[PDB]
Amino acid sequence: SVLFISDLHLEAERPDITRAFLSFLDERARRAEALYILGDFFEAWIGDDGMDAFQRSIAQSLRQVADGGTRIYLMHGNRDFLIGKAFCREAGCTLLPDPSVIDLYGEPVLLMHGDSLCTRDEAYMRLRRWLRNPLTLWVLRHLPLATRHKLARKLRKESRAQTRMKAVDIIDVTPEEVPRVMRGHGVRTLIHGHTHRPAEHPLDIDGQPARRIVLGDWDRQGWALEIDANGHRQAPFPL
Ligand SMILES: CCCCCCCCCCC[C@@H](O)CC(=O)N[C@H]1[C@@H](OP(=O)(O)O)O[C@H](CO)[C@@H](O)[C@@H]1OC(=O)C[C@H](O)CCCCCCCCCCC
Ligand SMILES: [Mn+2]
Ligand SMILES: [Mn+2]
Repeated sequence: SVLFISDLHLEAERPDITRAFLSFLDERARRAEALYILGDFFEAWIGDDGMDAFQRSIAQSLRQVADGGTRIYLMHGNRDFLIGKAFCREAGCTLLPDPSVIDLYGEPVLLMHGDSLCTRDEAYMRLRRWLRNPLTLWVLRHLPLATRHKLARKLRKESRAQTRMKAVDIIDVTPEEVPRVMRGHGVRTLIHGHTHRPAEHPLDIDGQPARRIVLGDWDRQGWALEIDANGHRQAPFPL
């Protein structure tokens, strides 16, 4: 089987989430063929050169699972799009670009964090375009570590303020973007996170049934989607 998780937002001051995650690694990821982490794995990331002791311990926990034979794939989210090759080397995982199409039991499956689908949120679309601009990435990595933390705190503050003011349909995926992006990648299945609204959505693409599976966030309970050749199930479990 294969496991999909996202939106853990791991941080030193949420040991309840960390403990649930490590137990999940021991009890389920170790026995899986592969684990996919579809963004927002950490609460924030300023660059691999800024990794703290907590984040290094998480890398070491992933590495134990990777060394056991489980293939681990990590995709950026909007909290942690600065994760790089040094982290993945320590963690024994493979960095997957957003978007990525994988082969899952013979089916092409599209994987994304999900925030790129939130095209009705023009303020966020503008921020994302700036944050991912190579010129922005260039100047950001020239900031001292402490100053990067400052700017990350400022982005979190403004995001918390602004997101509270937005309507639900502004922060969720744009409905018409789903068939558009899925058709472009030639898939009938899309798995993403970001929206913190775990669900499976059936839809039509060109007169054919398709599905969009949304992974749950870990603020109140853990979540995992498990797929094998015979079926799939996403279910929560207590922290
Ligand atoms: C190099 C290291 C330091 C710098 C890089 C650090 C990178 C890590 C920081 C992560 C911040 C991230 O939370 C911002 C973000 O993505 N917010 C959108 C997202 O909310 P999440 O809660 O993150 O899922 O998803 C929400 C739902 O889709 C969406 O609503 C949020 O987006 C916003 O709220 C954005 C606001 O609409 C616009 C904010 C503009 C802020 C500008 C601040 C600086 C201005 C200073 C000018 C003087
Ligand atoms: Mn998230
Ligand atoms: Mn997100």
